[PDB]
Amino acid sequence: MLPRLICINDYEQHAKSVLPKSIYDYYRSGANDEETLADNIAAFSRWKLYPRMLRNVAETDLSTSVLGQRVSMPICVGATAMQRMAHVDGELATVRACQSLGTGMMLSSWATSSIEEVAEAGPEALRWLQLYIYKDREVTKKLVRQAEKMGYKAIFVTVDTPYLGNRLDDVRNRFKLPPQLRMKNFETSTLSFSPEENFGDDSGLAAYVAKAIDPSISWEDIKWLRRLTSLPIVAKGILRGDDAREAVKHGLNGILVSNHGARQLDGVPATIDVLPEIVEAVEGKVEVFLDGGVRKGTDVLKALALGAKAVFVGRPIVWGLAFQGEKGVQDVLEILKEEFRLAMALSGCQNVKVIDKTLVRK
Amino acid sequence: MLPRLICINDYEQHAKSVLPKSIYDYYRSGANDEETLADNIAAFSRWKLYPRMLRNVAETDLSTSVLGQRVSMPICVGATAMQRMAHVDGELATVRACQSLGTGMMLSSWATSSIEEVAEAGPEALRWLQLYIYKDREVTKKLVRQAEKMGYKAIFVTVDTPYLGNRLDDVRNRFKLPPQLRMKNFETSTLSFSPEENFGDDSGLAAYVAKAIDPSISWEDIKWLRRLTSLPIVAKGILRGDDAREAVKHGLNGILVSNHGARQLDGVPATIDVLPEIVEAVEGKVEVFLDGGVRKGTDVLKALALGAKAVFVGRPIVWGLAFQGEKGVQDVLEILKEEFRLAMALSGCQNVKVIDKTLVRK
Amino acid sequence: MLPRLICINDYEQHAKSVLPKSIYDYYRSGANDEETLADNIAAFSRWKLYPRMLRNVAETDLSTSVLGQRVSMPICVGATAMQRMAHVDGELATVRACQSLGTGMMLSSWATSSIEEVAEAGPEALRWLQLYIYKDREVTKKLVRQAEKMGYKAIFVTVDTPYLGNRLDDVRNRFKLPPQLRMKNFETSTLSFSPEENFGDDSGLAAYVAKAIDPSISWEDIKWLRRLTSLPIVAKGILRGDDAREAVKHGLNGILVSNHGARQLDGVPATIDVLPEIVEAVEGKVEVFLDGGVRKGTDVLKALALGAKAVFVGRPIVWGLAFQGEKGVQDVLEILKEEFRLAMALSGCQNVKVIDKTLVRK
Amino acid sequence: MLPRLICINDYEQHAKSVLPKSIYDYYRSGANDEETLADNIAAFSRWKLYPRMLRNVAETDLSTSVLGQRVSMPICVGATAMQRMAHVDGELATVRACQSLGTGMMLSSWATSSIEEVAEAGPEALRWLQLYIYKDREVTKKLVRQAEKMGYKAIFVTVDTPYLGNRLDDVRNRFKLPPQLRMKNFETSTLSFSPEENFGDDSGLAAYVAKAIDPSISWEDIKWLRRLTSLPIVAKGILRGDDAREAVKHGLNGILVSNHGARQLDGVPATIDVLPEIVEAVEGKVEVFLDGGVRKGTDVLKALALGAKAVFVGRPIVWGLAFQGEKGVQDVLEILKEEFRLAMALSGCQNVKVIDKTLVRK
Ligand SMILES: Cc1cc2nc3c(=O)[nH]c(=O)nc-3n(C[C@H](O)[C@H](O)[C@H](O)COP(=O)(O)O)c2cc1C
Ligand SMILES: Cc1cc2nc3c(=O)[nH]c(=O)nc-3n(C[C@H](O)[C@H](O)[C@H](O)COP(=O)(O)O)c2cc1C
Ligand SMILES: Cc1cc2nc3c(=O)[nH]c(=O)nc-3n(C[C@H](O)[C@H](O)[C@H](O)COP(=O)(O)O)c2cc1C
Ligand SMILES: Cc1cc2nc3c(=O)[nH]c(=O)nc-3n(C[C@H](O)[C@H](O)[C@H](O)COP(=O)(O)O)c2cc1C
Repeated sequence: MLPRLICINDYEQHAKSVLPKSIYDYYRSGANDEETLADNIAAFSRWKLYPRMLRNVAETDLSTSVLGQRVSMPICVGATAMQRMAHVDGELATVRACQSLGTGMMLSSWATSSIEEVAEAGPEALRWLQLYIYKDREVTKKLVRQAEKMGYKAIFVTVDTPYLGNRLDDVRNRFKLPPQLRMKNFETSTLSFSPEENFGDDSGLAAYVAKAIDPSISWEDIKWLRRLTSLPIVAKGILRGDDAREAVKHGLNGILVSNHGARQLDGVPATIDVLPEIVEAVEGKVEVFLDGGVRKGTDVLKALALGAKAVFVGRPIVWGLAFQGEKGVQDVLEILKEEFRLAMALSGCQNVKVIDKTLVRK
Repeated sequence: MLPRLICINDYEQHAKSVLPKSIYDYYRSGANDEETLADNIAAFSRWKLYPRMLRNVAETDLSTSVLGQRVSMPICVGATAMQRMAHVDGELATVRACQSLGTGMMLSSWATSSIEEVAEAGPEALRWLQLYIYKDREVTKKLVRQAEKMGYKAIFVTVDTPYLGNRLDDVRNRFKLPPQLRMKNFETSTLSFSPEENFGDDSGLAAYVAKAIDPSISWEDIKWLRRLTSLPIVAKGILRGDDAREAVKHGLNGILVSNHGARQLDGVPATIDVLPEIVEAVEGKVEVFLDGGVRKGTDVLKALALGAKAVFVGRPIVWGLAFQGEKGVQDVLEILKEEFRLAMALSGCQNVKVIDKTLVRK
Repeated sequence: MLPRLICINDYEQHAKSVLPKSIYDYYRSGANDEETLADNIAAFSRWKLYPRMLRNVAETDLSTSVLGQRVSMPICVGATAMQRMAHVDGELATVRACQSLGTGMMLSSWATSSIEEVAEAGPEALRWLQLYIYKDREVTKKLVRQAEKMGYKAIFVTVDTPYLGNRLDDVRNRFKLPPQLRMKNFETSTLSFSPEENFGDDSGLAAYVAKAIDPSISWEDIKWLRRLTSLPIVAKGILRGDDAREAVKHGLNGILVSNHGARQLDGVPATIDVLPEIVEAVEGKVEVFLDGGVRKGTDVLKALALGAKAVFVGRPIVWGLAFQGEKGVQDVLEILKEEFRLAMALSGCQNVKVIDKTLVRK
Repeated sequence: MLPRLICINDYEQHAKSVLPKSIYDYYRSGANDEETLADNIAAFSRWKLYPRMLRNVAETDLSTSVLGQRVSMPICVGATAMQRMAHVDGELATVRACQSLGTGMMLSSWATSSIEEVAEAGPEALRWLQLYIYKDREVTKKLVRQAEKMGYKAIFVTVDTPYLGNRLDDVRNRFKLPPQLRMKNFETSTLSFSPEENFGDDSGLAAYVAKAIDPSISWEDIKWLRRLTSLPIVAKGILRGDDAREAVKHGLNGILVSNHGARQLDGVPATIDVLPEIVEAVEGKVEVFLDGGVRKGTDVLKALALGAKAVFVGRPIVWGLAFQGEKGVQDVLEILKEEFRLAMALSGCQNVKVIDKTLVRK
């Protein structure tokens, strides 16, 4: 009769009921037959928890740090493009909620709000820029320079998207932005993903990527980026230990173990399953983060037990927006925070420093 | 047309048909997505039986002992709170059925009948008290002293509930006691869980626990309890071998391998799967019991084969109450007894002493 | 519109459509939650075939022998009680079909036709008696002596039924014989399972067994039987290697690896899964047979690859009867024969002697 | 409203909607309970991809070679009988599409178009003949000689069909050719599979095979074929390493790891699962190919990672025909090509030579 939403799945169900089909499908979809999409969630269930009893959990402290900046909890907002499709306030709502929670927001290069607009809305929020390497390196450099100028604290360079994955619903729906919206970090019709522009007869976004994003990028482009900015840089989308070691060798400052929300290559493993290999490979030299399939407090606990410093959430944030903008994002983050606090307490962990590998077994 | 209930699942189906939704949901629920709830049952199915033929099973003897007290069968009633929601006679019905069967009843601290009332109803019944450590240690001590005075033979201290688990239906339903009922071991409105008292806008019971139950408890509180009473004490809710060894070191007299009916931390293993680790860890120094998912005679057989002295049943007892009070509990216990007798006979076991590890393989 | 039944599953579907519910349920059921019933079939699917190509399979020879008697195929009829419930001609139809096919029939002690009647109907058929050890050993001896006199060639002594398993539908349905039928090997109202006799308020057959069948039997009773008859004796219902070795030590002549069609102890392994252990344990000293879940030619092939001499089929035969008596049983046996011939041919096997362990992998 | 078919599964769904039931069922079916049919697809999903990032995939080159002949992609058309049932133009449509794509077509001996007709329609297409060994070796020789004369570049001799598998729908439907069609490589009523000819009361095709195809063939017949033609010969239908080694010893030039689209012996492994054993067994001495269950670009990638030179597709081609003849086949091949290109790019592979075993893990 009146929404009573008490877990992240409830927010998704609500979002499906209120969003236009093409928009819900864009946000929900994975690549191809969505094998990895299912596995990102199923894999968490296979990792079992071995809680310690009688540890004194009256005072739980969820605080930690990400690349040297304190956060209230090891749960941060990951980059999700074009948030104004979910709610009129989009990324401005999201950053305000992050400011309230004391956690960080990773801003998409494909945001429907500019780097500057987001900084103005959340001046005291911890903010990072997710970067795509455009064919036009002057565009790419401008994004980085604006992030520096506007008080962003890291670059998350996405390394798994030389081309866009094939999301079948987006092809069926001929996905494009609603008429009033643009990718607001760009000036030209092409780069702003104008829905009045020719992006072919399939997914508009796949065509956008083919036109705008450089499929040639290599470790040499990582060298270029490392020279361009002194900001911390995290490689986002690494799934192999050898690639993780290469990122460390290139002077990067973190790895975000990610399969892009299962939206790129289908049939890759779940992120929680590859996380241990990556943690082992980097030998403590950089922080390792995870995204993909985080929906519950126990997911966060499992990721930290396997050596992630923090996790990022994608889709849950857009479901929060779809419910009630800033307040909805606040709600989703508070649910995750409280579920994580309870999971910590019930497993005997007073703080994030005592979350150890003995807590989990596959 | 007329109930013909011949197995425990039939009693649950009947209970669902007659109980108010909020009450059925409270009794049925597990925590969060109920992964462990499903696994407590599924795990029993993965343990396969290797029966011996031609052993002479004309005389089966199901009798055993629990902490030195003889019982008619290795199947005992576990603590389930607030039984008068299922049937007007609640815990008084349950204890009378246990008296008839010759098995033991573990009484919840959160019973809708007092320690004294239950003793008066079942004077010759084997009875134990399940204890929660209240913030108020005077309350806690009074519970123990009353159990001693009223002829209870052990304390089962619950160690997995510093806070209540998150049972989604109880949040949705805003679970609370029916207006005529109270937790009858307590005098004050707060501690008696009065449904006229302010227990917030979510699960009333979760708020009750946050107000009443001490999240700080540690092994030091176990030391306090061990000094307080000379009764046998069993640690209820242990899932790790290291914790089991610590319980032995603290002078406790048993371990009840339990995930709290899958109602606390979701994603812990099934109790039948962790039982072998715990049996190995305690090296025969104390009795080890199991609860969680026992529905059939073969479940009992599997638990004993893996080294449990006895098992406890939770939900089946409340379904018995929902059917027909004392008679219904009697029925459920008799079904379990007869199923266990048949399973013993068909596997070549004349008595519980010959139920060996070679009977099972995972 | 008109039955077109081309595989064993089709015969079952037809049987369900024409038989009274209580009769279909009696024949179909397994014990308790029917975990083993499902597994008897599922386990065959997990054993994969590794066919050899280009072996010359123009001439396939399915013939073999069972306990020294030639059969046309390694597929024989297992004991299924009370066949006249499925078709007026019951066991007489079955034995005539076996005579036509050139395979053997194992006659139930609980047949609705006498040992003599079956011999008269199928004088040239290979016939064996399945024996239950009655409390009354004079009854038991009479069965054996009649089998000897009437040209039966072996005794299959059932060793897994000290009591009947708990088949839930039979309890719900209060299973008993139709009014015109009896267990025709017995004279008295009790032993003939008269439906006019008091067999309690649950399954009539469970009560019959409790009254008639001896739960005390042991290896000493096997010694008695071995002394009583010089006929070959097969132990039916062995699931453990140690028991198989004991059967060999007692001078028995075969083992039928059987979980009684999953009708006795639920949660035992599938017969195809325990067959290798039993074959290994007996070291070629006696023939090993399998029943349980055989529905297709590839099931037969898998069993022989893992070292069974022959398989027995239970339920498929009664579905044949339900369709069209003798002709229906003939049809089912011919389908199994042809499926087995094709499976042999496609796997490169010209005869049963070349069916080797390399053909299968789990 | 109007077909929008964007993946191979969409083409199948369309085909089911437009084809007569008997024709769709013939094309779709596997043998018996279709366990292998399901597994051919499911097995691909169990092999997980481990993509390399930042490799420079701006220029992807899909080209390779098959038995010394260049192809545009490692995706070729496998033999599927009687294609004119799907579309009036049948095999002529298929060969024209292959010519356009720059890939090869394997022509069925049971084609509804002659060897010569197909050569005339696709003179510049890479074409191979799939050969069945007929009882009549003069027929068999004529097929080979015509393939030689008409510019076919290899013989794929099918070695897994001494008899036809039992496809239940074909039995139910009494499958036969539509009245206007014939197997056009043959002159006589029997060998042309005339639907006016007596092929029994079950599957017409099973009876055709029993009459026409030689179940006696052995390695001696492979010796005969190797002497008959200097064309490259591939053994099609090998599932064992020992058989693969024998094919190499007989001077054959390739192995097509195939379970005949799961249409012959049911319960054999998926082809992707046996491929590694076969690749290892032949020690690089001949090319190894795969068919069975290829539906997506990632399937192609997985097969090449495990050492296949190329894959063949069966059913997808007939669904293309059912949609729109030549254009439909073109569409299906272009979808597979583009999916494969994207999978290569997202996994860091610029060309087929760098697709390595480290890309996959089961
Ligand atoms: C709707 C949507 C949009 C996304 N947009 C971007 C993006 O612009 N840049 C990027 O690097 N990753 C993007 N991602 C990937 C996310 O940063 C993140 O890896 C993913 O959402 C994590 O999985 P989850 O949705 O299961 O939490 C997107 C994911 C989704 C679901
Ligand atoms: C409705 C319900 C109420 C319970 N109340 C208590 C309680 O008051 N104290 C306690 O220590 N455990 C309690 N438990 C946990 C049980 O003692 C026991 O661990 C659990 O019921 C065993 O699993 P089963 O229900 O599958 O048999 C409760 C469980 C249920 C289902
Ligand atoms: C309806 C039915 C009746 C049976 N009756 C007997 C019996 O009288 N004696 C016996 O030893 N086994 C009996 N069995 C067990 C069978 O001999 C055999 O072990 C079983 O049917 C094999 O499994 P299947 O039905 O999957 O082929 C019976 C099984 C069924 C299904
Ligand atoms: C409808 C159909 C007809 C076929 N006809 C032949 C044939 O005539 N000769 C042959 O060697 N294989 C034949 N096959 C097997 C295919 O060559 C190939 O092994 C199989 O289709 C591959 O699996 P897929 O359909 O999953 O791609 C046929 C398969 C199908 C589905």
